[PDB]
Amino acid sequence: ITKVEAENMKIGGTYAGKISAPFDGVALYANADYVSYSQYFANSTHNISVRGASSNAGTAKVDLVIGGVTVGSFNFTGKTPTVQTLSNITHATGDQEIKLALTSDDGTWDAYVDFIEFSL
Ligand SMILES: [Ca+2]
Ligand SMILES: [Mg+2]
Repeated sequence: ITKVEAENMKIGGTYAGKISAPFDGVALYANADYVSYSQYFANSTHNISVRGASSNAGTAKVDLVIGGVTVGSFNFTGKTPTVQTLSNITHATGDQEIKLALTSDDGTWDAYVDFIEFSL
């Protein structure tokens, strides 16, 4: 299992920044916010989990982008952190950018991101 902490990734956008609550991680608030890093892959398919939370009782949605492809979105509804999963995602091998960003600007609340975990 490969786990990467959001707070150790590149943080970009107008608003995004490291957080300590509701965990050590990064918050994403508006469309151009992101976290990213480069991951080497030997295999073309993984299960991907992210621990995250919403800023509010309602929904925050986070796109997962691998090598520029939006492969799916994690739904974090409510203030309590959960682990959300995208299973059996195929992608390119070798060095690939991994990026997390809000799915919308106005459609959803803000996302808190703790870590990402890849597994086979
Ligand atoms: Ca973390
Ligand atoms: Mg927002």
